[PDB]
Amino acid sequence: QSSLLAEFGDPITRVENALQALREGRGVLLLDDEDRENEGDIIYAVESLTTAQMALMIRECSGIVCLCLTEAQADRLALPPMVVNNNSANQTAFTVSIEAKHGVTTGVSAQDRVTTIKTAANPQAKPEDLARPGHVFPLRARAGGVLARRGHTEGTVDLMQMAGLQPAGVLCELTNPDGSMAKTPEIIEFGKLHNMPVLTIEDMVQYRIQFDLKL
Amino acid sequence: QSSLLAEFGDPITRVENALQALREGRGVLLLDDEDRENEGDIIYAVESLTTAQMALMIRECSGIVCLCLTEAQADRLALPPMVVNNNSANQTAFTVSIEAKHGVTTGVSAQDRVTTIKTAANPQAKPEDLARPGHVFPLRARAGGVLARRGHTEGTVDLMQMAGLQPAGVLCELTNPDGSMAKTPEIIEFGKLHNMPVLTIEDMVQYRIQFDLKL
Ligand SMILES: O=C[C@H](O)[C@H](O)[C@H](O)COP(=O)(O)O
Ligand SMILES: O=C[C@H](O)[C@H](O)[C@H](O)COP(=O)(O)O
Ligand SMILES: [Mn+2]
Ligand SMILES: [Mn+2]
Repeated sequence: QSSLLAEFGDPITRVENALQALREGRGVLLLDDEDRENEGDIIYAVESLTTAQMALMIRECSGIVCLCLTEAQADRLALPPMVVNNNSANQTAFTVSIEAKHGVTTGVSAQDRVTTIKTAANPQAKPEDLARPGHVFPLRARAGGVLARRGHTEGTVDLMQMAGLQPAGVLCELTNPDGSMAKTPEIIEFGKLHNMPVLTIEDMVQYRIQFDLKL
Repeated sequence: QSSLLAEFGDPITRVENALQALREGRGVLLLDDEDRENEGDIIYAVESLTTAQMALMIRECSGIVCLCLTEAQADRLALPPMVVNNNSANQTAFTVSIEAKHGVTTGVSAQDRVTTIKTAANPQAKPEDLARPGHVFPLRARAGGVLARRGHTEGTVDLMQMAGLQPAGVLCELTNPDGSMAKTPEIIEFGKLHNMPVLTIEDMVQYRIQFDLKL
């Protein structure tokens, strides 16, 4: 995999290019550990999220689009874990699903999802702004980010913080047309086609440690 | 809309053609009331569900694929509503999300979703067969079906019962490439292209009433 990602640059470059894409309002592709999910997620910053970016995720990914939030923001929204005794294989920190209370119809159109996501990520948001259940799936990122938990959830929020953006992002798993999940060759090819930088959680952990970067 | 669906036949024909497609292992497209969601869902029977059918749903629909279950089956799986005080606009009966405990990896590939759905729909299933949370979204159909509640959830289960199939089906909302939801002209066109019959919940209610059909 190492050599596959070489063309995107050394790990530090890979991280710096992803941060700059995010600052520019573009998306990135994040791979977790080969020994974990070995999946690539499209990641976008909520701040600059557009309907066309949401539509791309829905067309090209699993369609189960997740909103990665700080613990603080999730608590502000009064979003408890979806299940108390999470026995999923990674303990993915799904809250109950959400829908904007206002400004949406059925909730599932690209525009409606963006409306819900922006409503939820608003630092001035209140619980009553969101109906439950709905068609956006919030995830609670662990305090400490990828240095505490090597999930895409933490990678997403960490990327936003490292980039100086509002600490909220969306993710969704890149899927091949035939329904199988994209593996690294397909992710790199998709990244070239859509001018999206590629990086790994390992890249982020290396980077954060070496630049004594608490967030 | 009336006249749009004329080419698929009168309401009774529309229902009988959908039932026969399902018996053949093919999918159908179901529209709810114009005054409700005004959306079309791809519906497949769980009995004959294939990975390629799941992949089609993911590519062409919202990707939030739902497993419509009887109340009895949902209780057998120990699936409580995702939220106790559901304040979503239709009261969609989302349970907590599920993942097959065995035979899957990350859960989101077309194959993994089918594995989870078949595990859940198995009449001999037990709660321990499913991790929670996951990437399949079960819905509880109301007793009485579309004669008690005019949702796609009830339409799906009612279609399976009326067709003589195991009373479980999957649904997902047809989405246009640009992210907006398909409306009836696009649904009819998609149905022609994929040789899928189209019908409405109104068609089903008419049909059930006229053929004093309890299920
Ligand atoms: O629906 C979200 C899926 O669980 C993905 O695995 C998502 O990337 C978040 O999972 P994690 O933070 O554990 O990598
Ligand atoms: O995720 C599922 C969506 O809520 C759809 O609306 C689905 O078709 C089920 O909703 P209902 O039974 O209320 O039509
Ligand atoms: Mn992941
Ligand atoms: Mn519906």
